[PDB]
Amino acid sequence: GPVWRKHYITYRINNYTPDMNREDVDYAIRKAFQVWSNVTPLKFSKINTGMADILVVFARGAHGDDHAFDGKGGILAHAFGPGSGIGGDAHFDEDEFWTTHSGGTNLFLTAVHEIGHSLGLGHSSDPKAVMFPTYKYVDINTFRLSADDIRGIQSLYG
Ligand SMILES: [Ca+2]
Ligand SMILES: [Ca+2]
Ligand SMILES: [Ca+2]
Ligand SMILES: [Zn+2]
Ligand SMILES: [Zn+2]
Repeated sequence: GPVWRKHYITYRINNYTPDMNREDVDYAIRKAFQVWSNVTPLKFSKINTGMADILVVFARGAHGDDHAFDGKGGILAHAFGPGSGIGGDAHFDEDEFWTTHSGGTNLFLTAVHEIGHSLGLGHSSDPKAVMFPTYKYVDINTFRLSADDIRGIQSLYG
């Protein structure tokens, strides 16, 4: 599968979920990028204008790619592996209730998983990995990538 062949990667938040404070959206996505650059050579920067490598989108139902969201529950978000255009982009189902904590769906945790996909990771069979397909709330202040997450991103980069 695809990997980014460049070290400086950019993202853009396209729009903001009304479920949270704006600064909290900025912080959650910031923090999620840092999870991955802590273990690879990549550097991530937020730009506010023009074409980003990774476009962060809150949308609901059918939203202009071929992967319709399905209302509350089920599919929480999805992301496209490295490549041009929509390659790299990470979309969050606005029909979920995005939060900074354990109520609704923790944006930070979901973003870590989705940027994993933006960077070219698939899913892990290990329930303990963040790349396990099913969403588990863990304390975000003491969150750490599992061994398997680290082996996986490391074999793509670095
Ligand atoms: Ca893109
Ligand atoms: Ca959903
Ligand atoms: Ca929402
Ligand atoms: Zn989408
Ligand atoms: Zn996934």
